[PDB]
Amino acid sequence: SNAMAVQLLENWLLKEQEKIQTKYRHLNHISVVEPNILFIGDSIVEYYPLQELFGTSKTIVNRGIRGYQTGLLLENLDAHLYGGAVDKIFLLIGTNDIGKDVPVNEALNNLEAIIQSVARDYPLTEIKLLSILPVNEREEYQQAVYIRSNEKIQNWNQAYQELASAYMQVEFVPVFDCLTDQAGQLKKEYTTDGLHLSIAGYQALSKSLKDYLY
Amino acid sequence: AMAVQLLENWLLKEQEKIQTKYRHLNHISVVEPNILFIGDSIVEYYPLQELFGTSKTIVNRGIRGYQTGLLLENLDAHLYGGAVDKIFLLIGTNDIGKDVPVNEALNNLEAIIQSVARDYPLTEIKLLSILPVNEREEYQQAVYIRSNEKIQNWNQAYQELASAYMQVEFVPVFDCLTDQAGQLKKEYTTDGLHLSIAGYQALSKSLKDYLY
Amino acid sequence: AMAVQLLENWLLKEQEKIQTKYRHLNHISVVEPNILFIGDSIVEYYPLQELFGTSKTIVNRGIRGYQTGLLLENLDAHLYGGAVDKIFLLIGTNDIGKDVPVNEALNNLEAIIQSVARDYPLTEIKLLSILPVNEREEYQQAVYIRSNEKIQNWNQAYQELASAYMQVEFVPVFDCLTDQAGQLKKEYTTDGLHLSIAGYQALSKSLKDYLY
Amino acid sequence: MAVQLLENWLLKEQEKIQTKYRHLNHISVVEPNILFIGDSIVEYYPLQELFGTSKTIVNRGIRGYQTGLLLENLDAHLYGGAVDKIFLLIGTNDIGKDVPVNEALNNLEAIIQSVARDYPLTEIKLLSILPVNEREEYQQAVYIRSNEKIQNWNQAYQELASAYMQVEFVPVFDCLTDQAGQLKKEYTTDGLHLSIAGYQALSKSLKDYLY
Ligand SMILES: [Mg+2]
Ligand SMILES: [Mg+2]
Ligand SMILES: [Mg+2]
Ligand SMILES: [Mg+2]
Ligand SMILES: [Mg+2]
Ligand SMILES: [Mg+2]
Ligand SMILES: [Mg+2]
Repeated sequence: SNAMAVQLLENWLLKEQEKIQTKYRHLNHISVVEPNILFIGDSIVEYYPLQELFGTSKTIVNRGIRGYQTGLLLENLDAHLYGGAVDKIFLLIGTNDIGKDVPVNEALNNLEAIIQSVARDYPLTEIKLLSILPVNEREEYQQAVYIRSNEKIQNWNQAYQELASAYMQVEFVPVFDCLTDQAGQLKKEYTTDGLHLSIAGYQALSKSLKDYLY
Repeated sequence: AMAVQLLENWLLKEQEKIQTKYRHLNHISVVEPNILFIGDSIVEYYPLQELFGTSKTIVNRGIRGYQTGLLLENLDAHLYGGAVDKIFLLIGTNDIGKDVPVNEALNNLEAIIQSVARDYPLTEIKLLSILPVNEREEYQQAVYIRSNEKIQNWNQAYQELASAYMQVEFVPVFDCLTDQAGQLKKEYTTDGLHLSIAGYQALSKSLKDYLY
Repeated sequence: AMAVQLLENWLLKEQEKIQTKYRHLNHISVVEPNILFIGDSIVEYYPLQELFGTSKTIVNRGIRGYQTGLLLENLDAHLYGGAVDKIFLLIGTNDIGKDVPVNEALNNLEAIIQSVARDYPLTEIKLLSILPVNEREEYQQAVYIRSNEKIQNWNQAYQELASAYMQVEFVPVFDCLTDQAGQLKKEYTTDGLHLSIAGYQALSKSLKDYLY
Repeated sequence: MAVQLLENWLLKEQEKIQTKYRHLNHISVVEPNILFIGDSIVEYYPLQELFGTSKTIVNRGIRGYQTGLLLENLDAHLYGGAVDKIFLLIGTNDIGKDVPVNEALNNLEAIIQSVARDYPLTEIKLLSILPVNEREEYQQAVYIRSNEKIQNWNQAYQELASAYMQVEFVPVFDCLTDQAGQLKKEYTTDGLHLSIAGYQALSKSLKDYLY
């Protein structure tokens, strides 16, 4: 690598995120569907084949953005919310806070502020706060997994669970264990690069989430 | 006796026609019901779109004159959709009006609940309290043998049934609709039994939070 | 004669009740109609939501047994909204059924069109052809004195009236509902006059280019 | 060479999407009524939020795609037992890479023939390639594409469509141009890709072909 190229790639990620935020802000106004469920979060959400794995009878709208962290979501929360009859918001975020060494208390405070902001504007809407998903710690996946570890992820998940217990409208959704193998790693078949999910991974995640859609 | 029997025949014919309509519509409908409203004439004549709006797709499967037995026997006509979040059920005032024994009506309702629990396992049933009537003499032609004392007793039984089933929530709306004398408000009714638009506005306001 | 008068009285009472319902709903509806459907029982009973969907807000202002004169007299009950794009009007089969003189019905329709042109100047009116009936003897109870010959003559008059008014388009749907004998298809009808769900599917398909 | 490795980036991202689609084709829980196939403009198209879900429309677009890549990997883009229509938007990257028009048309003809045998009751809607905006400010995305080229390719697409009863040419180019014949500024992000206003205008133009 090359530090000039480092900056410009960081710049590439920022401009892609800004482009997607702009896209969502305009769709929020002109969309022809009413979201029953909004899926909000990071790359795992953006790339989730929601239609093809959950079907179309329940309208689930994607408001995920690659590389997102809790602070970015809080700052731009308006891009991720619309509709007159939102039953539930599914929130999957934090793996990138871990990958950037964001203090857990800062991430939590960010999540708490998101919950409170949603309560004001969407008072009858439930939030399903997903466990951060496991990673695969095999050497071959070190490039995507980076400083994430399943011990850190499990510690954050304990904190998310405690945060959920403080709000009647928030339910913690334990999906971590559904995606692990017997060594407590994200299953090889469920991953492309140790962090992101394969289609088998998304299928397994969807099976674990289905009941929470109702 | 003879003309009254022919009127009962009329009603049955109309109900059968509506059941056919519904079976056919369920098959080719261009919408996915988020919520199904099922019940008797108070449901059939409910102006759902104009009082709740269309953010949620709320589909009407009500039938005038319906009773719990008729609904059970024809339950297939009243259910469709791939992701029904909620079924709102308002029925029983015609069971009372026809002197159907409460235990029969409650067994019919339990069977409905168990059927939906099996076939629509993640769907919630919102079991409404039967609505109050107005017992004043001027409304006797519609109200007939119904009384608010009977209705409240049946509502207690509905509440108890709902308590036995995870997917069922009893929705107490009776009290929203009464005047200080415990009668369906005169302004809320057309004939002492059916609702005026003001009655439907009051009912809608009471149901709004149960939609989520 | 006593009972025939009572049946007339029954219908009159129900129509008045629906007019009151609509006047009240017009006042407090939570939706802005993009399209109003106005007319007789074929409109009242039209499953608009489940056949057209809800991408546009389509509001039902039909009344069973309606005739052009009753609609004109009560036109206020059928119209509301701050930006109505289209009004679909299906009416006249009960004028024919009651032997209303054609010139009277056409004068009534012209008055309705002129009223809407004044009060809803940016709204398009879609004036549907009266639908065919089935003339087979099994359907004589509903069909009565209606005939496809009379209906087609009235439709020619409707087309002429529409041609005179800028914001009125005649919508020829009659031929979309007939079999090879020129009758309303048996599968399209419940009683020879009213539509089955298949008949409403065919009518909805033929209206789609005028709606969207 | 950084450009060699950017070419390599794109190829690897395309292969990853092909893998994803091939697996989805097997385990999808929906029966697509309409498949949208093509390049970046398709991948990034907000189909659900702009067309709604009265019909099940499935996205099988891939960024940077060209007619040859599509033909070689056509299996990744097709599935379902009841597909009413396929919408195909592709060619702007063939123009951008200076692929001979004859080569691109033979690839498209090969694609149409393959779909014909496997999906005989399915209509193919072959879209006109969309206009670009030729202003200098957009040159990083637009590159060697010109509206003159695009219109010439669209004439050829129209002729190819005329040779198959199952294929209808869908002329949307003119719906997206300004008075100078450029892609309208408010319809574009970078002179080539569409803004949401652009996708809404495209959707409005396509509605009569979808429903
Ligand atoms: Mg909680
Ligand atoms: Mg649960
Ligand atoms: Mg319960
Ligand atoms: Mg009072
Ligand atoms: Mg709920
Ligand atoms: Mg006159
Ligand atoms: Mg052709």
